[PDB]
Amino acid sequence: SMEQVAMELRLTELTRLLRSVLDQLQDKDPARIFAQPVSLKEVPDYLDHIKHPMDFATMRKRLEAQGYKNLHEFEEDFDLIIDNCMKYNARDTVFYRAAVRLRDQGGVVLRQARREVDSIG
Repeated sequence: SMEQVAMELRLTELTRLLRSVLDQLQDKDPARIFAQPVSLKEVPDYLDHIKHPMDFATMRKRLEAQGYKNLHEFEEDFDLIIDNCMKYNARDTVFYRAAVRLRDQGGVVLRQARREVDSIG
């Protein structure tokens, strides 16, 4: 139908906006602490601690499958990256500290993305 196509065009354009959002958020992690999944070879007990692992590569796979239906779903995954790190790692660690900086700096980017999504429908 013509409606299913129009909807698909909306999803494509959302995917295009979320791709730029993801690139901006990831620049706020220059150390690449959050780039890839925590290795279960190197942290074999991780899943005993963290029930819903997340990272930027896993978000990118979902994004390219147009697996994000709205910005809320995308923010949920970003928030998991931060919140998982801040639980697993102690406050006095480079990992925790990197999450805090990503959270603070990403908030700016996400604040305007929410407006661009409401604005452009």
